[PDB]
Amino acid sequence: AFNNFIPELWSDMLLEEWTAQTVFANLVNREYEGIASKGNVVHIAGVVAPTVKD
Amino acid sequence: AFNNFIPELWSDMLLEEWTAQTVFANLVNREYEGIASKGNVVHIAGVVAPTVKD
Repeated sequence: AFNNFIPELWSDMLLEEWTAQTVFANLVNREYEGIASKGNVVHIAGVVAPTVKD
Repeated sequence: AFNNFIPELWSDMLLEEWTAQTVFANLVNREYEGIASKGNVVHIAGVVAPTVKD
């Protein structure tokens, strides 16, 4: 009967592309971001501990 | 002792170039800037004096 008055509909929402879960940026250290607001190298120094004497 | 923990620092101020003071724009006649706001040419016309006859 209704060849002309039953609509086809489009969802107003796009279906997201899946990709993969990202994890590594939460798992590594982020503390050097603050100093790194400028420049192109961060220099990171570590302590050589003083030795224990008898 | 410290090979890695002593920084090198960059000044946050650029040295602006020392450049010559510009003088000639204020020394020459500017009166045509009132007319010359519109076209690509100003015509300036001068009198030729009438000649004295014997």
